[PDB]
Amino acid sequence: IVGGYTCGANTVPYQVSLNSGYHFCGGSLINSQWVVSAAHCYKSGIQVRLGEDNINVVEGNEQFISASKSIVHPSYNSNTLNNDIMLIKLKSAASLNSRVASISLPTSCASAGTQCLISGWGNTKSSGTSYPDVLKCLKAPILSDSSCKSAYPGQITSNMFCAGYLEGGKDSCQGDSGGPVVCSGKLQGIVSWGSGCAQKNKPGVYTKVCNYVSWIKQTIASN
Ligand SMILES: [Ca+2]
Repeated sequence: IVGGYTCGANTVPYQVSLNSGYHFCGGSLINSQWVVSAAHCYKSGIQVRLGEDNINVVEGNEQFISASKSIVHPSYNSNTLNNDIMLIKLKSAASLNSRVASISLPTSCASAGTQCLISGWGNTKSSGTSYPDVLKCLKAPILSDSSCKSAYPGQITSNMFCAGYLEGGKDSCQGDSGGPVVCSGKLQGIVSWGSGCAQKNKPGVYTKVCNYVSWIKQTIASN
């Protein structure tokens, strides 16, 4: 997250870190057994880390649970990043508490202008490189589909939306991928892609979760 703020420990209780020896992507806890992330974050050997603030220090609220199964969306295209969503099942159920909590799925799509909270452990610089240990947060609005399409000609599908600031300076970034965009208490987006990070006229692009609720629910119900 570039241009954001330190969230505070366990203030984003649905945020998870995906770990394969090292943090590599975010995700969102949606029930005791299941995490939502980006399909481009797929790899084997995932350990889901819940209850994290500093990802390099054991602070006392963590739950580390190996994944048993990951399910990339049936129509994910890694070239275009269309349908950039996956589900990860935990080998054992998380113990839910005030610091480790699911986030609700939406019931309708969000609208341009809605404020959302974007979070992660990704790069905090737009030119350089600095990775934080504690979780970072950014409040940002959803942008109109027309401004999103104009910013990225030929690239924005109906399964994507833009959020952020056309002026630059405030965005998600590498290492935030897979993490949440939450608006009014609902998971509306997944950190997906962008041109660099925090660049003028290049807002962040996010997977449009509302399009996937049926698939998420039916997948959980039979897995
Ligand atoms: Ca920790």
